[PDB]
Amino acid sequence: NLYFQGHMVAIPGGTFRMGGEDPDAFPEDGEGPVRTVRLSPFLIDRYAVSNRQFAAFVKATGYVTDAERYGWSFVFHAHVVVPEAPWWVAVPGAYWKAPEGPGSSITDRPNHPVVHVSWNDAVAYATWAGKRLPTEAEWEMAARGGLDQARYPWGNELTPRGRHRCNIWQGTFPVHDTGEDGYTGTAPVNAFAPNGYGLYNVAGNVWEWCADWWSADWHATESPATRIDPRGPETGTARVTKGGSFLCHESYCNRYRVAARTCNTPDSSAAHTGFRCAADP
Ligand SMILES: [Ca+2]
Ligand SMILES: [Ca+2]
Repeated sequence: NLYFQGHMVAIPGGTFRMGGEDPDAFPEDGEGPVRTVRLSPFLIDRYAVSNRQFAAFVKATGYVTDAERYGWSFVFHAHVVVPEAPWWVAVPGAYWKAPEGPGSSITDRPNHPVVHVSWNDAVAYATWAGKRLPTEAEWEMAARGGLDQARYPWGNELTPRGRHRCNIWQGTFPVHDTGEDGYTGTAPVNAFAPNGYGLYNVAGNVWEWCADWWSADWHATESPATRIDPRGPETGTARVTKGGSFLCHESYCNRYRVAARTCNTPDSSAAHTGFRCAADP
């Protein structure tokens, strides 16, 4: 049975339907096919890793993030470019402690998700914590919270009863975020309601690094490797991220549905991407 341990939830072994058939999904994202996947029991963080947690890691180890080694990271234009996504600016000195670059800080965001962390940085933290990154299937089973093929962690309605359940964009992207959900940037890792397994902000807030190499179609075939504790392709060039972010909106990406997925190279980082850890029982 489901139980809690520290700030993690112990998800029992089980079977669920992964993926989606949203009619507007981008073919290259490989959200389909919908497929039945059986997982062994695992533990997963109920919260994405926070600024204060990452700061404790850096204080204990002296870890220097990829964004600090490169000297820049990606910041959203409005908080002071990639041709296909011109709202993303490469900002020298943007990093986890200064998420909008020079002049910014995290003093007023101690319990927000840490951002500007690459996949390498996430793995470094997880390893120091005695943990690991979730597989994409573990992430999605946990984020679905026991519901079968719902659009979002809590069901099919984005705002049940008109109440916000996650931190995404409202308004007109990218020129005006109305902040109707309470936040025009990240929110605390423990904001909004939990899902059915106790996880917070699986949808929205920040994209979350997973263990798997990205593919659009490795998982399309039916086989034990793709359906029983699937770990993704053996190689790749980008790692999977899940969940969507405070910037996501139906008018451009529509990537805050639980089946959604994207990827980034493992040394890359951005103001809307963090991670949560997992562990084996
Ligand atoms: Ca928001
Ligand atoms: Ca998320």
